[PDB]
Amino acid sequence: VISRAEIYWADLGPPSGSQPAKRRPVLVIQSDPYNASRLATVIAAVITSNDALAAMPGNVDLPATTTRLPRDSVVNVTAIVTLNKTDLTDRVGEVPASLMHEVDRGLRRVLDL
Amino acid sequence: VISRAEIYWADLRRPVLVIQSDPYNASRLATVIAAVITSNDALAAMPGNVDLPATTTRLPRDSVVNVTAIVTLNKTDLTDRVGEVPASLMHEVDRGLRRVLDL
DNA sequence: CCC
Repeated sequence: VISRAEIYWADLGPPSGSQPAKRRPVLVIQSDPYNASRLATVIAAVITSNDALAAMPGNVDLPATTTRLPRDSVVNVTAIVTLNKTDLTDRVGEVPASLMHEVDRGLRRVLDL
Repeated sequence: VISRAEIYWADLRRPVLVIQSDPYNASRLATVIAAVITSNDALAAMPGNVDLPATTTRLPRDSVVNVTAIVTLNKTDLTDRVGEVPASLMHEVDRGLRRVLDL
């Protein structure tokens, strides 16, 4: 069972330029009706320890004490990936509603929505 | 110069629809977010997906914007421009994205 | 330049 705003570890694939890659935490941003459906995949935003040299308006600071990640991290709202559900076995934690609202504002900015 | 609603051929070979907004497209950001286009007619039946009749885009076949297939690509890998998705259909794409992402 |  995968839910929006949950954080998982995921393989993002081999490196290719600045494409998301390697094993990283990811934040599920796909909505729960799709998460509960027969759809094989989930959309997520990539989390990094910081966004040094990739600092975008809309990026969101995630305190370690709020997410259960080992360190303070950042949601990179311009780094979006689609992953297989069956590959999301490694559950880390979650982002609370108040902070997820900031993530949503960032995504709306990035996608002109 | 990459703009929202443009269709490009991309190595994932598939057509992709730029959904990243133009301030980010014009910035030094190295990447662009896109929705994957497919010519599998069955996917027209998935809620949120947007049907693109061949005559509405310059693609060779009837296609579908798959709003659940989102990729982030290097800008420099978007060289092969097809055209644009017209405003009317882009509004449907936006609605689909809002549904899929709870936005 | 899907099946």
